[PDB]
Amino acid sequence: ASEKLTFKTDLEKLEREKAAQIGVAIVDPQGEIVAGHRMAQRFAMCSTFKFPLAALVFERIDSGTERGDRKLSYGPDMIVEWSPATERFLASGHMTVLEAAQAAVQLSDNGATNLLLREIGGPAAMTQYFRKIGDSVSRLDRKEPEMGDNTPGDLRDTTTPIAMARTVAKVLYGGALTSTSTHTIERWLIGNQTGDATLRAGFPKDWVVGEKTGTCANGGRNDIGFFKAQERDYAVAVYTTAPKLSAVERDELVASVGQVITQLILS
Repeated sequence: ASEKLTFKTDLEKLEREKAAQIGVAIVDPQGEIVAGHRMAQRFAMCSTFKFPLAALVFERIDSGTERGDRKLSYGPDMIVEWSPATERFLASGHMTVLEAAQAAVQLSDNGATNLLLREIGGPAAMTQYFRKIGDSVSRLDRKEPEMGDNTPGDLRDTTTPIAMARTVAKVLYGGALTSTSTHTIERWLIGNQTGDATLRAGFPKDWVVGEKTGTCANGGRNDIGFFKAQERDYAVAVYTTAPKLSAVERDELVASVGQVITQLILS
């Protein structure tokens, strides 16, 4: 109880001093709440939804409705802001399902994300997957980049910290995917290339952590994933809104949230 008070108080100090809102949920492998803050406030998902998108892809591979080596052809029309891998593979004319999903997860490649959306049936199909795994809250309404517009008050393209943390737990620990697909997506999250300065920078160096970042217009900076501490597994979702901070300061904010989480877990 005193440790939960310290957690709440320390997040609220960051919120006040940074003029920010911090949504956090930490859950155990079964989705039981360890701690949280603003945990049922809706926040724009930004690129965090690309982890659930990859889970959907793996579920279709597991079920036989998709193949990982299927070649997805495209032209320059599919290049959107921040498409590093899609741009490199453009001359060849395609990316495979698995190349696109790995680029979506580990580089946050937006063109690769839209290529997968085209293949799985668009935002409506992403939202149906959330519902299938018991998430009645998360919703994808648009493709990249407009799904990240983060207009104040807009419920499109949002989740809550608690819904998303429980979705992470279901995918990683709840048997949603084969052991093969679960291990592959977990290793992708550990090897994510875009999270070195966000949540994992605030965790002890010996914790196994994997995560997916997001950045939205209007000050959105998010990080969702899993960590293993003291032989316990956790799923975590952090959504923040800090319109007046710089990009680097928002990275520091999420890392500070990681430190506050660490202090709770250690205590």
